[PDB]
Amino acid sequence: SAVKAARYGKDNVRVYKVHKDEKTGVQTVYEMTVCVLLEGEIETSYTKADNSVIVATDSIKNTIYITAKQNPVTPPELFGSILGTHFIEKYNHIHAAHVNIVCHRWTRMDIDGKPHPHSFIRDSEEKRNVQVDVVEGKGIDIKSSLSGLTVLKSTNSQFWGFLRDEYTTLKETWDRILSTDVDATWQWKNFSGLQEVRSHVPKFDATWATAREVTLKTFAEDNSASVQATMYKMAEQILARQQLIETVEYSLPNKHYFEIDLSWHKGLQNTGKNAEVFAPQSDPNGLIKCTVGRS
Amino acid sequence: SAVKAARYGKDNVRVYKVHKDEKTGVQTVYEMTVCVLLEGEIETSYTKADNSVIVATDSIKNTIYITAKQNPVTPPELFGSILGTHFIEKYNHIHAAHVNIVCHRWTRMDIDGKPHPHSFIRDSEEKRNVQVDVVEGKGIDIKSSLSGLTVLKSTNSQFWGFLRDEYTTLKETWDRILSTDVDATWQWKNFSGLQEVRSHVPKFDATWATAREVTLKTFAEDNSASVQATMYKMAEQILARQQLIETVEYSLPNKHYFEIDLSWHKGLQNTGKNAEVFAPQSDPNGLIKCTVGRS
Amino acid sequence: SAVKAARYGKDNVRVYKVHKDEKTGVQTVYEMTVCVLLEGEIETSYTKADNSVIVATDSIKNTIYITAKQNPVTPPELFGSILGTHFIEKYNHIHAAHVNIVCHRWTRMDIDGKPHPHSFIRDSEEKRNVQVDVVEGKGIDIKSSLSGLTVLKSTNSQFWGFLRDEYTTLKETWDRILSTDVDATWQWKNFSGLQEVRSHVPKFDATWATAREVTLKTFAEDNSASVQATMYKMAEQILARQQLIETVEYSLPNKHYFEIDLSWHKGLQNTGKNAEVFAPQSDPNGLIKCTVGRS
Amino acid sequence: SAVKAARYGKDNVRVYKVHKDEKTGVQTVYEMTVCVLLEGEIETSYTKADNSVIVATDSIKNTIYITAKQNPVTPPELFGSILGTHFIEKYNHIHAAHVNIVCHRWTRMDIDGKPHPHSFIRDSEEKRNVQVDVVEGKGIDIKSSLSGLTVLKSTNSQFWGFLRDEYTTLKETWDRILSTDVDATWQWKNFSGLQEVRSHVPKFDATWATAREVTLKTFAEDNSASVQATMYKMAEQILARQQLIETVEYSLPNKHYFEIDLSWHKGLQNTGKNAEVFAPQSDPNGLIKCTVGRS
Ligand code: NA
Ligand code: NA
Ligand code: NA
Ligand code: NA
Repeated sequence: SAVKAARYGKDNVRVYKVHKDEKTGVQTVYEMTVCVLLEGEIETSYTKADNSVIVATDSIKNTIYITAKQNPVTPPELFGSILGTHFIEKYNHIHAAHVNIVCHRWTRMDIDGKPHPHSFIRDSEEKRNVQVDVVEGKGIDIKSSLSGLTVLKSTNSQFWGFLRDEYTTLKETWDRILSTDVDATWQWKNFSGLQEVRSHVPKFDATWATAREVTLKTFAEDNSASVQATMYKMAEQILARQQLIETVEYSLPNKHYFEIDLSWHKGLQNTGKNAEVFAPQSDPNGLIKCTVGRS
Repeated sequence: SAVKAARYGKDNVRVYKVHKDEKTGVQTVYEMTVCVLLEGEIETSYTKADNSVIVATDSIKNTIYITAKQNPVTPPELFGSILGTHFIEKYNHIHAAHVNIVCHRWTRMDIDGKPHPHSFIRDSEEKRNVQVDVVEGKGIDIKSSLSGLTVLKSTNSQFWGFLRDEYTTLKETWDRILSTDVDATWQWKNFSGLQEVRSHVPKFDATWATAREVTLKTFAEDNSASVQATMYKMAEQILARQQLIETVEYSLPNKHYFEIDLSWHKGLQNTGKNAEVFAPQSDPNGLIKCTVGRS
Repeated sequence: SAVKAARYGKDNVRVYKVHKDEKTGVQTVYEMTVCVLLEGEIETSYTKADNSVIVATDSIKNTIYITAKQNPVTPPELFGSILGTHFIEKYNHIHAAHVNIVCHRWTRMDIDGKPHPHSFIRDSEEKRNVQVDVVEGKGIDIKSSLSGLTVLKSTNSQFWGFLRDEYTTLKETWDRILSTDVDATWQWKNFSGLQEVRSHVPKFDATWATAREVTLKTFAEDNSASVQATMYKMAEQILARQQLIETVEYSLPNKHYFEIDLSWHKGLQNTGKNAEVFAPQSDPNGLIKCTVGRS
Repeated sequence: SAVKAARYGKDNVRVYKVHKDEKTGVQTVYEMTVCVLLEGEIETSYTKADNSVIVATDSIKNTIYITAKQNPVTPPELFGSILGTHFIEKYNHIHAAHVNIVCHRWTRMDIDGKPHPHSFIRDSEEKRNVQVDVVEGKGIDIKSSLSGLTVLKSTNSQFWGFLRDEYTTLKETWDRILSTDVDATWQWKNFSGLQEVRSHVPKFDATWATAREVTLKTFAEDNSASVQATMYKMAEQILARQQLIETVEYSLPNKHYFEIDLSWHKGLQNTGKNAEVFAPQSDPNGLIKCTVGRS
């Protein structure tokens, strides 16, 4: 046998960082979960019990905290690039570092209509994520995303005109509920290294904001012909607004809300135009994906 | 042997309801998860395979949907009282109905600074709950709560002066992070039946709002001596602002954020006043509870 | 306002212990999650920021580990009684200790038909639990349980003869799938203190084994008239076999498996006696409970 | 813009199937969760609201149940190949089907030492999985796996000799706990179509059994130099025992169990050779991966 691929490191590293403005008293907090996986000339740790090539995963953990102490942790695209670059430069035999960061929300509280200097609320489990691949000789590849954005519209979704054959029982509809959990990813042009990532730092938060804005507005305003058609509209606009993005990926479940026929009970009318009470379905769910790039 | 207690019913009943304003086009959605458990003269279903006393749990499910079709589902205190009252009045041998409702957030979206008529976002997993116990001959007992409200303050928490003996290693501190997931419950005076619950309908949403407001403001503004002292302040104010509440209960985890000593690395200073990077601890956690009532 | 009830402590304390037999080389492992909550003359920590009455929850944590170091952690009824007794005896102002223990499975591996001296597998998420309430002047109250025991029978469950009215749509059946997750609790006679708990130590593992055995055999062999009737049979036998148990509680979900009518497709017959493919339902679910005691 | 990739279908489809032996009364049950995602000439559903190219995901659901009714659901490699082949043959414009199946355990109960004909227990959350990619013109690519296999050894794990620099604090050890959740995948040689998959049907269950056996025995018997070295041993043996496998992948977390220094308390000795009580760490965790193929 032979090792064909190998990577190893530390997962689920929870990190908090606070910034304290000494002049204003305003504090700002950041919280993330980090994974770093290394690749390189490490195959002998697998085949020959040669631990000399292993940067201990506990040391990877230490390095995450030390890097957060010495560097900004925002935007996460930059933090991840700094972290990944560290491993490939520090260790001659480590040739790639794969950095995944999940950013958790801590939104400043408004108390009596005024922003509080040190109190925060988690307004949802929506995450902002990055996957940063730092590869010696091949620059830095960054995928940015939002996930866990849960939305519902109560009308202005339709689904008709689909293929009908002997496997088909679904009725066409011209008015249904549409609910999903948005997973949206934008893939940046390859960067040649940390300097180039730094040169674009303002674009990371601005593109996250654009993606979020475009997602919500397109979902709210498109009288949707299908999940497929709505998500493509989202992706085309994000590409039109940031030319340093090469592709946009969406992965969207269709979380079904079924009508409930109550006509067996006292002739109760609860379908079609009279539909008021629905049964949300936990499973199964449609799953719709696409990757859109530039023509 | 003998049956000492017995209750049965349907759990995890997901329910959605939409209201459509025909004049304005504005739609409003509600989503909940409901459990109804019945008690009564049902012991022979257990001891003698006498299913004649069983209102099938599938029929309990049907009844939840039918009740939601015919009645408002908000505030949940009212919906639960209507539902529970139905079972004890409909069925001579059913003497208590226990109704648990978890309300899920669907907050109207703001698109370009304007509220959207039919699009909603789940801004957090925070829940609004009720437990309604409808007992023949004993009225309706309602416990209202909020849960899953996750908060953090980055300073203005302290913990010193606690008992110190041979089991103690914790250092006193005058400045620490405090983070918790708030579970707060207010217990109403017994209501004599559905009419009395209806007579107080506006107080249910207003008291939920007060509890939420008081929780957030007290957490943000109290320079906390302990979780115990902060939560008692919250409970006293809620009791002062709604005299139809008899008790307030809080259950608060202390989700620890540990300092990380980095001085072993190049003399890095990351403790005490220099503490910037912390390690959030998934477990264990302090757990602090109290029930406060009127003197 | 006034404090009506208060308890506090440390939750989610994960504990592992190993026993090493020096002569045979055989090692045995135990893993649990522990919660200890204390009550007593602690109200001033809530009302007057008097932390002097607080045994720090970090010290409660230390005490759990120290107690596990110095004492057997099996059976958990004993460990919990030792732990709870410690707090009420050590601290004059602490008058009750509430100890919850969840025991995780580590079953010795069989390698080539022979038991391995130090290798273990988690054969399921089934738990063995205890709730031990140590109350000064009132002895030690122990509730023992098993939970997470997931079972299915593919026939020899029936459900007919239930109440039928205008809310009823369920069809009677004489042959259905029955699947549940068993939560079974046995409540011991009050013990006067640790000596009495110690005097009964062999009965704790033996009664857990009986409960488990009786549950599985009754589920497998009863041609069930209803969940209610089957669970009552289980509880009566456990009471008959351990006279130091005062009550037995079961809480059983009915995890439904729905038939799928495929006759719309090429006249496929998949219902009734031809039922082969089913759709397991994640929600809703029946929930059936009872507490059985001695006549 | 342009669609670069697109796939869509139905996820989280829960399926149960029973086989009833008419002669012996013995019933056997199977339960899985299925995802089917289709690719093909479907881009106009995204770009032009052309739903005519969409095989509705509800119809994909129907097709899963119909296929389970008409075909064996075991081994899952075969079921998945039948299912995927159906879509690419039935629909001219569908050119790939991606089938993921998670198989849930239902192990026959032993009641009084004898196998029960229709009663089953879920002995763990360990899963058996397949990923089957049916691609027109390119055959059928199958990845088989086991996941969720949770194990612990209490000694005969070591970790020393690793790189030590200014980021390193971990102490070398010659005796530690090793615990992991095994995710192991074996990748079959490409099959030219369903006939070739059928020709190998006995090898699917036998190779799953070998992988499981080899994993457990290697974990139990290797005095492990590192997770890397132990997992490579597992993968080499599986490749040696099934020549129709091209690669083996392992993904193994190192779930840490930390020693607890109790010497601050009455000189208690709980480290090194005296280590008896440990604190299992929920996070972070090492994560070690490798893909092994043939030299
Ligand atoms: Na390098
Ligand atoms: Na009644
Ligand atoms: Na005491
Ligand atoms: Na095709």
